[PDB]
Amino acid sequence: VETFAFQAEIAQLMSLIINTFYSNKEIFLRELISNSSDALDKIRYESLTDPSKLDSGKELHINLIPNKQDRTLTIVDTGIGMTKADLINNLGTIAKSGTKAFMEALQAGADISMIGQFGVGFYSAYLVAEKVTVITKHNDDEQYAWESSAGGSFTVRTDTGEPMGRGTKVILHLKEDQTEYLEERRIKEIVKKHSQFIGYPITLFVE
Ligand SMILES: Nc1nc2c3c(F)cccc3nc(Cc3ccc4c(c3)OCO4)n2n1
Repeated sequence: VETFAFQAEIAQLMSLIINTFYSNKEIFLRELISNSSDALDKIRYESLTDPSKLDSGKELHINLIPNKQDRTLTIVDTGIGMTKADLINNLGTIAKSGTKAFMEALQAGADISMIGQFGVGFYSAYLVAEKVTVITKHNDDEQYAWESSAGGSFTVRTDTGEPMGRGTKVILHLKEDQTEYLEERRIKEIVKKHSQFIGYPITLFVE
């Protein structure tokens, strides 16, 4: 297990998301589905010039998996997936300029729901999750598990769980008072409201 410090700017973003009073938390789901859609567009596009990039799986989809026993909501996609370099360096680089833009917008009168427009919607997971684990596999790299409970650090390890083929699983370890996002009716409401035109099938698993 390797431990890394977030850049100060990303840490500050995560603290803002965790600390600001903001009742409209449900938007986290829209943001992670949008992230999945983006990742799926990428593999779909790349597969047009190189069909063998789909040898790791042809199905392009998003699954939403609630688990009351574990108190987790998992968003799974079969998108392009993330490399170790993404996890350690690249995502952070993109997040830095986005965080700065988002911060300035917020002071100008924007709200937290506009986070996605700045390319840092992933961190909205921390509206509802005390801990986020991300399992991811890109065609050019190994399966990795990224994990953070914020506090300024994240971990990366090689994953030895079930091999996933290709894509990303975002596992939300929900805060004690945010278990509404495990309820079938609540998840369906949120998807219908914010994600109804996503261009990939979204399957909400039942318990
Ligand atoms: N599902 C999914 N696939 C991608 C992704 C991807 F598949 C390729 C490149 C970048 C990506 N960025 C994100 C957003 C993201 C940002 C920061 C993160 C993260 C995911 O996981 C750990 O830190 N996602 N989310």
